[PDB]
Amino acid sequence: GPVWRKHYITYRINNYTPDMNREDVDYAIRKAFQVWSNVTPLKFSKINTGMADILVVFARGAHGDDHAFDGKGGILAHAFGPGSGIGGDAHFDEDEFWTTHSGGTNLFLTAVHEIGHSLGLGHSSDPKAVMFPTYKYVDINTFRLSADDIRGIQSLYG
Ligand SMILES: O=C(CN(CCO)S(=O)(=O)c1ccc(-c2ccccc2)cc1)NO
Ligand SMILES: [Ca+2]
Ligand SMILES: [Ca+2]
Ligand SMILES: [Ca+2]
Ligand SMILES: [Zn+2]
Ligand SMILES: [Zn+2]
Repeated sequence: GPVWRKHYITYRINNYTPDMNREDVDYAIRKAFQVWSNVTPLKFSKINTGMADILVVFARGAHGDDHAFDGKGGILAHAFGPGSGIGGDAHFDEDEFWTTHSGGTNLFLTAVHEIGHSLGLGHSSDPKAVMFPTYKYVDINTFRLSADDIRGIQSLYG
């Protein structure tokens, strides 16, 4: 399916979850993009105004696309594959409790998975892969993509 056909990609944080400090939201999303630019030719930059390639949004329940959220638990987030408009956007369910650590749902780890979809990756059947479609906390300070994530992204870029 689709990929970004350019190397400089922008993101914008539309709004901030009250679950976290603002600077911690910024850092979690920045670190999550860095996971992917570590293993591709892509470069990611945060913009504070205008149209981004990837718009990062916190929202709950029905929020203007055809992918309504479901309250606490269940669906944690979703993202759209590369393309114009909503393409690339990553939406995080505000009914979850986002954190920097092992409590609640860790924003960084979730954003790594969603940004994988924003770049064109699907799900992996390997439980070790960040693209495996079940959230599990792992220590974020030593986090690494699996071999499967690496082969997957490198099949699309680089
Ligand atoms: O894949 C999904 C939707 N979800 C899976 C079932 O449809 S989910 O439950 O919201 C979800 C979202 C993220 C993760 C995830 C988060 C961090 C690391 C690994 C997986 C797993 C499930 N969105 O990307
Ligand atoms: Ca939910
Ligand atoms: Ca977009
Ligand atoms: Ca919340
Ligand atoms: Zn959505
Ligand atoms: Zn997913």
